[PDB]
Amino acid sequence: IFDYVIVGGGTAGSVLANRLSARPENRVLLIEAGIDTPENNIPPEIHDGLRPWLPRLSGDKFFWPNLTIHRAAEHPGITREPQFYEQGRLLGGGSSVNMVVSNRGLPRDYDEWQALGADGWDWQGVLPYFIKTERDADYGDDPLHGNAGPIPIGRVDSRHWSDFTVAATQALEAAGLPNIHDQNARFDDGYFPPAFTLKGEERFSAARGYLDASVRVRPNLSLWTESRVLKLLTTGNAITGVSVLRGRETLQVQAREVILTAGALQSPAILLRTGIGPAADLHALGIPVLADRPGVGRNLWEHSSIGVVAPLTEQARADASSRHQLGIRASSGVDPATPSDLFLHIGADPVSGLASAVFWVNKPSSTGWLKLKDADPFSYPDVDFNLLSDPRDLGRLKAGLRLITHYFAAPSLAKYGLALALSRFAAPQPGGPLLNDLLQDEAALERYLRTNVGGVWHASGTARIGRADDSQAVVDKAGRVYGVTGLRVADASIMPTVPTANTNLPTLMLAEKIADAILT
Ligand SMILES: Cc1cc2nc3c(=O)[nH]c(=O)nc-3n(C[C@H](O)[C@H](O)[C@H](O)COP(=O)(O)OP(=O)(O)OC[C@H]3O[C@@H](n4cnc5c(N)ncnc54)[C@H](O)[C@@H]3O)c2cc1C
Repeated sequence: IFDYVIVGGGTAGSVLANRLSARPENRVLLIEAGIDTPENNIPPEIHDGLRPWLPRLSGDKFFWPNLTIHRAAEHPGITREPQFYEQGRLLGGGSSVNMVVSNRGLPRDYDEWQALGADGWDWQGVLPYFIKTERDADYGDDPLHGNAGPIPIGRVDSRHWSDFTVAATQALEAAGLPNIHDQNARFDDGYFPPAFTLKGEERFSAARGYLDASVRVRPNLSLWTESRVLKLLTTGNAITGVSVLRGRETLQVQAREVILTAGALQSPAILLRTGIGPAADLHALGIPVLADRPGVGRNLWEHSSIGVVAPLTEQARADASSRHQLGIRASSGVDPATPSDLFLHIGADPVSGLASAVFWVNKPSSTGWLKLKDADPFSYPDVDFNLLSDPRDLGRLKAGLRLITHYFAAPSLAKYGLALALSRFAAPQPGGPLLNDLLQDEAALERYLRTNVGGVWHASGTARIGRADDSQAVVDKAGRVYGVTGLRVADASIMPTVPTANTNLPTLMLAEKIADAILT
């Protein structure tokens, strides 16, 4: 009988398995559905940190196969297609297959968490957990940084920037933007070398960080790889264990405490199947109701993304002569409440022959939801990110595009004479209209955006921390699921809102914090 069964050996699951098992009396099982990634035998596609997009070139190999989602809000005169949503399926989860960038967001993100009912999750309260996770190679001795944590964070030196990146930076300075240097302790608009997590040229997932060999030899830690949890075992309103599929064999495992860390799309599907969710939905699926919690699978957040590409002209290609070089935090101007609501990257890829300015709404207004299609443990949920449902997000994307127009008009970048066209975010390519033309035609620009808006794999919020009297809350400040015993959620599902950040570093932090709450 395990004290803790942790379901999902991803970003959050890895931290929890490590921190909980640090006390020897704690018998802890970490169950991960995908392949193990032993530090001495990491798949070479995974292991290459300089080319972190490589896993997404192995098709399904490292993801949840055929996990499809709806992206944009349904809207008259557009037929939406389902879209494959990458989610890691292996030890380290998203941290094993992501683009290696590691940023925290803005104080205001977390102060809003507390304001929305997550007591002690304000900036003051999360910051120790950001410090504890990291070893910042550049600023680690400075006050808002850690120097001892398991996860390294570093940035390229600005002096190593390509002539192309420099030119972009001169363009941004011309618009009045500073180099803020450290996006993780400086929180106003400007540009910077992005903080990323690598070890030399190698990926450094949370499995490398939290589940190294010494941790693995702990007699009180069990690690089940290629093992899929199918159902939560209950008695009364108490979670009591898990049924797990290994080979063809299903096992029951008893547990004092189940902690779900199965990712923001699969953690709430597991709750819903257990009978924890909106009652009428569950009734509709013949699922007996443990707890009527209507926030389970609501409040699904993401960042809403788009691309601009241009063929590289000779000057630009010469100047563009792998690591994350440049990031831009900017304000759309669409809502006073949401400075720094846009993130942008400007760079060039001589390989595809494209210069790119890709960007997303980092502080969005739109949210969607996910539900079960049926009771089958094998089904994915029905997911609808509902992007651009709130018109402010459409406003933000248009603002971003104008900013790009403005920056590329600056002498430093206009000299290249790039003809910029719209593109999908995730695999940027030709085929979209010219930027200058679309910005001249508003309805056509609205239709394009609604049609081609993407995500940035920052799914979150589906089992939100909320106040103990909030009918729409799912978990309390320590991740305990309201209405049942024996169950916690401790992944990106619990974020009351997505931060102004890529979600990995915030997921590490929240797992450290939740581990602390448990150990305290
Ligand atoms: C392609 C991609 C690129 C990204 N780029 C970045 C980036 O550059 N920077 C950044 O900060 N964030 C980025 N993200 C997001 C970030 O990596 C995720 O938000 C983060 O990994 C979420 O962590 P988690 O623990 O919630 O989920 P995950 O790390 O996804 O972990 C969930 C784990 O649960 C396992 N699991 C699921 N269901 C079951 C089950 N029934 N049984 C057993 N195991 C199960 C999965 O196999 C997985 O290992 C990216 C994500 C993707 C997909």
